Amino acid sequence: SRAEDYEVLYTIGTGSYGRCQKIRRKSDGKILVWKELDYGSMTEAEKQMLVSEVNLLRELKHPNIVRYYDRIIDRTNTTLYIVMEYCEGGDLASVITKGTKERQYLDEEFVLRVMTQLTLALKECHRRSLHRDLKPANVFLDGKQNVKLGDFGLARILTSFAKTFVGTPYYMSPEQMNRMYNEKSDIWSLGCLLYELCALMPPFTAFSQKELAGKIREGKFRRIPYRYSDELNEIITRMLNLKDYHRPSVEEILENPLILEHHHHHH
Ligand SMILES: Nc1ncnc2c1ncn2[C@@H]1O[C@H](COP(=O)(O)OP(=O)(O)O)[C@@H](O)[C@H]1O
Ligand SMILES: [Mg+2]
Repeated sequence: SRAEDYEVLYTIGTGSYGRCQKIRRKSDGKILVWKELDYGSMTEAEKQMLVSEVNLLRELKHPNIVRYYDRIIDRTNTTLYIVMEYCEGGDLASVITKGTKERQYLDEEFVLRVMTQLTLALKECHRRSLHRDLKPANVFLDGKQNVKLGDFGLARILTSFAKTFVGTPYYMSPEQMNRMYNEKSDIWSLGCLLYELCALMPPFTAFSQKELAGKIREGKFRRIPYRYSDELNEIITRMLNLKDYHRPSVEEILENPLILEHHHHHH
């Protein structure tokens, strides 16, 4: 819990609220990341919210959720560093982009790993209920074929106008579009992600929000590519049902004959 306990190796990327940097823990040489948060402009009330939210982050321990390790205050630069597990495989948005550029669809086995492991991450989120975001850019891969749901973003729970505005809400469920808790809405979002992993495009595309909402409400989309099994297409399609009560529960997903031990985590 001191900055001097770690050495920054390099900046992985700049997020909406600060840099994510690869770091090395001096005690044992463990490779981790930290995320920078500038709290200099925050009120006491906002900082109190931040404290409560960091503590909730610390409570989520699951093989399929990016692990929280530490928090560091650099009072001199009013910077809070949140230390977390490093995921060497990077994010799924990059995986999708790679598939598109290299003109190569992803293995069904990979899609099954994501479905299995993210469903389990969601199961844990539901048990604890908690902001979560299933977009590909927030799902990560380690070096052992494990899939981890990334942190929501402390500042994000708290720039937030910029991308809440500009961005297109590809994964928003029909019911959340009418009015924002519903665990079946997470299943819809999972369906969108899995669909995009298969098709390399989301199930509903549009250039405007109005157009997108129209498509979402109609609930129609192309079949995922034919290289993917009818069984996989079936389950993704069920997750994209207009009726929340027709979408499979976490339990129903995991009972699917597609899902086997090897699709789960192995550390
Ligand atoms: N645990 C992690 N392991 C490896 N890379 C990460 C991790 N978390 C975020 N990244 C990467 O760091 C960069 C910044 O992302 P992030 O810090 O999550 O901010 P934002 O949510 O605003 O995009 C992105 O390239 C992202 O893929
Ligand atoms: Mg993030």
